[PDB]
Order: sequence, then structure tokens, then C-alpha cells
Amino acid sequence: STWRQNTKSSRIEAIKIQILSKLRLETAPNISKDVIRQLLPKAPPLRELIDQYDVEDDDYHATTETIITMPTEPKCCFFKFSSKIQYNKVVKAQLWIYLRPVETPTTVFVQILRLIRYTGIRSLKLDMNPGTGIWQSIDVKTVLQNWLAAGIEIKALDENGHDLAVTFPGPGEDGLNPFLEVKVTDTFGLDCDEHSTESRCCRYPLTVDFEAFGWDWIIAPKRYKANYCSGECEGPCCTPTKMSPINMLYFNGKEQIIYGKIPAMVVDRCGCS
Amino acid sequence: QNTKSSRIEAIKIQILSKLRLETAPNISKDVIRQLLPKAPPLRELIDQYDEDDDYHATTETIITMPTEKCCFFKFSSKIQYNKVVKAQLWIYLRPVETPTTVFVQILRLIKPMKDGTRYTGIRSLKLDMNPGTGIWQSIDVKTVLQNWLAAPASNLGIEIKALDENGHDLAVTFPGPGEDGLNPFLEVKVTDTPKRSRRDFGLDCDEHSTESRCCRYPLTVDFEAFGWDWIIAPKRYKANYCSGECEFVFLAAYPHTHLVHQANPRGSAGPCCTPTKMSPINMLYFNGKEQIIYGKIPAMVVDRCGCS
Ligand SMILES: [Cl-]
Ligand SMILES: [Cl-]
Repeated sequence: STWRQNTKSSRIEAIKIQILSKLRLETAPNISKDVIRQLLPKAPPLRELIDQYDVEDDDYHATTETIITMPTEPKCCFFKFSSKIQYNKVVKAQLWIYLRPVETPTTVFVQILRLIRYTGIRSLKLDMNPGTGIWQSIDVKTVLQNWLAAGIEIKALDENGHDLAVTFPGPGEDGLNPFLEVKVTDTFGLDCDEHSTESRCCRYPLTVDFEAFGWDWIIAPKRYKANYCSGECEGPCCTPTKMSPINMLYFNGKEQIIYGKIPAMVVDRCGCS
Repeated sequence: QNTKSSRIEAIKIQILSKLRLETAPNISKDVIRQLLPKAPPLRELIDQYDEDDDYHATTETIITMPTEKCCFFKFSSKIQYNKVVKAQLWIYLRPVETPTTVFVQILRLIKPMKDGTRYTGIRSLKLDMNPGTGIWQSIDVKTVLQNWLAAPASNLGIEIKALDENGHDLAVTFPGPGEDGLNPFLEVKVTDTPKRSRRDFGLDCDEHSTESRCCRYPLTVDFEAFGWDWIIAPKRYKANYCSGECEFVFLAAYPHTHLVHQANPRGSAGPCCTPTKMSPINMLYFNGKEQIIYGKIPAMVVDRCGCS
């Protein structure tokens, strides 16, 4: 009997305290088998509740809400192909472009085309005044989805034919490159036997027998597989990372028989935390 | 503490594992200056950084025997009437010697209404019984029970009669010899809604404390200190960590029910100090694949420590 048997014993003591605590009982109901014979109804609802004992979510990895893609590195602009994205998971897709500040007030003709051999997606007419450059966002949700089930040209010319759109950024144009802003809606264990030589954090078998405790106030289940965790972690602590409930039919010691769901009574998985 | 020197290493591995990155993206501050857009969406994402009771059991069915002329039912707790899904009164009619008709009558006992009466009709049944065995009869009493749970009434008294063709009562109310578990009872099915306590407590002692018990200690994860410039935001966050001894606690029944506590100042492999509640963090980062990603990383902050 090593540290593992000390973990098995303390698990049995924990289950005993947990059962009364979770069932809101200060003490184990003082009801003998002789009293249960008189009070337990010999009726279909009890037989049914007793006969029942004869018979997915990724919460670890991160969830990507927004993806911002810069153009791949002369020609412009081609976008990424590495990240996996769904056709119907796209909530919003906007192409952001920066227009350089103008020396004199002019009209700006913005033209975005999807390359194949050329199909128009959006055309804008802007009025720009001297002072500062401006960020223009273009809805590309329909196009972004169309390419997911399988190159963007950007032009922003003023009245003189000069292109104001920053595609390949010149000196002092840091963080002014075009980009796609895409918003999306996207959301085991180790088991051992009692005599395992395994030193790592592991799940071991444990059957809890309420008749062995003398807890006759519990009608069903008379026994259940509770399991326990034991092993070295090198968090530095072998604990359950997944637990499941049990249904219990019991005498509450207040002239009542209750059927209920007790959470976290069975160890499903062990881990280091 | 060495538990902090190992928690920092765990956070580093967790961040890359949860973000599905084999290695930390190799992007310098010089490259970040060129690629990070000085645009409204990036300004909106960066500017953002400036309990349901899962412990106690759920009650699904309550079976109540009559309180110890028949029959009175006393509930240990009067549940909200709208939580009642089903309420049935179960009655046992004794086996008959010859085949007869049974007139079953269940009445609610009310306070005398002077001119009215002292008894209210719930249900009336007619059934044909043949020799061989007794049967169990269930009577719908949901309306009566819900009205009682919503009323400023103390007790629920129900009169039960089940007479055959000779006037003999077949219903078991007060069980005679060999009639164990044949008494009348209420079967009530409920939808127990878990009442949250709204957590705001837990042992979160300071770093200079001499506390030996399982405790939550402060820990700030500075990504600039790691040289992880690929993380745009947050540049710093409070992750915290658990440390401390967990004593053995045993249930004892004599002379009265109580808990016995025992020290665990060594590695005796009993209970262990671990996080019992954790929270996520939102991260704006360069994935190293020409993309900037905003996401939610779960279980990055230790909120509460406990013994397990
Ligand atoms: Cl056992
Ligand atoms: Cl209802």
C-alpha cells in the first residue's frame, strides 16, 4: 500500500462528505433496513426508478473572433490561404484601404476588382480635402465566401490621375497597407489498473459500496464506479479534469424519498493542474 | 515560490498549445511596425483593454408517505407551485375474494365553509376487480397540489375511500399486518432550477504571508519580458497560481456526526491544492502567417484555489 492506496482511501472519505454536503444533509439519515421495509412503497413508480439502474465540446483551444490579413509579399494585392475558415461562419468581411492626404481638394474614384479575367465588386466616389489621409472600408462578404468554396486590384485615383491608395507602402507609410477584416463565429486521458507500475498522473478504478458504509438510506445505486486520480506531475498536481453526475434514490430522513442528480461524483479524466 | 517558476513555464506552453502554434511566431518589433495597421478596427480591439450552482444535487422526484385520521401530507419544503411538472396520489386496493365493482373517492379536506361543506371532491373512480391480486391506482392531483403550494395553507388532508359491492373498504390507508409499503403516497415530479450563490470569496492571501494552507498567490505574466512581441494585447495580465497544503478531513459518527481534520505537511498524496475556478483572456496576436488574430483563450486566469 503506497501513496496510491492513501489516495484511494482519501477519495472514499471525500465521496462520503460530498454526498451529504451536495444532498444538503447535516448527518446521514438514521433509517434502518427494518424501517425502510415499512416505508418504501411496493409500487410501480419505485420499481421503475429502481429498474433504471439495470440498463462533446472543445473547452481547451482558443476561439478566433476576428481575423486581419495583410497582403502576401511588384503586384498587389493577394491574400492568405493558410488559416481554415468556413463558407457560412463568416459574419462580416471588410477590405480596408488608406488614401494618402491630398495637396489640393479633388474627387477620388475608388475601384476594387476581383482578379481571375476581371470582375467589378465595388466603385466609390469620394471628396477629399487637404489635411489628412482617410481609411475607407469596403464590404467584401459576398466575394470572400465565393472564394472560400474554391487577388484584389485596388485603385483610388484623384482628378489628376494620381493613385492615392496605399498598396505597397513607401517610406513613412507603416501600418497603412490594405487589409481584410473578417469576423467569424467559430467555437482522451490516461487510464490505469490498480497494480499499474505507471508513475504518471493516471485514472484508477474505484467502486463505492454504500452497503459497506451501512448507508441503507440510499436505495439506489447500491454501488457505483467513482474512480480516482493518482500519479506524478512533472501544474504539479494530479486531479480530475472531467467529472460526471450520478442519479440517486434516497431517504432524506424527513418522511420523504427523493430521486435526484448529484453532480461531479464520477471521475472521467485525470490531468495535471 | 518554485510553484511560480513552473506556472510561468506552463502559461508559455499553454498559450502556444491553445492558440495551435508549434513555435512562437518569429516577428520582430521592426516588422510589427510595418505590418500592424494604424486603422479604426485595430484601434477598437486595442482600446478594449483600457456561479450557477454546479455543486448541490437537483431534485427531480419527491415521494411522500402520510405523516404519523388518514391521510395528511407534510412537505419539508413547499416548492414553488410553477415548478410542479406532475403530482400523483398512489392508492392500493386490496385483493378481492369475489369479482366486484369498486367505487373510489378522493376528497380534499377543507376548513368548514358553514353552508358549503368540509369536503371538496378531487376525483371519483369506478373499476372492476377480479380475484387474484391487489392493484395500484394513481390519481392526478397536480391542480390540488399546485393550489395548496401557492396558498397560505399549512397542511394537506386527503380522505380516501374505495368501497366494493358489499361496503368493505379496499383502500390501504393505515396498513394492517403484512401490508408493508402499501400505504398511500404522493409522487411529485419537479423541475429544480439551480440557485446561484454568486461567488466572491476564496483564500487569496498575499505573497509575504506565512500561510501554509491552499492559497491563491499573485502572478503577472509580462509578454514583453519573454520577448513575445507577436502578442499585441494584452502586454501584461494577472494569471495567479495555487500553492499550499491540503489537510485530510474524515467524516466521523461517534459520539455525534462531525469532521476530523489531520495535517498533511508532507507529500502523503491526499488532497491537493489546485484551481477550482478559471477565467479566459482575449488576445490580439500575430499568428506568423500574414494574419493578426483576436481570440478568446480559456482557463488563463486562476480565480479560486481549492483542495482536490
Ligand atoms: Cl467502498
Ligand atoms: Cl405547470
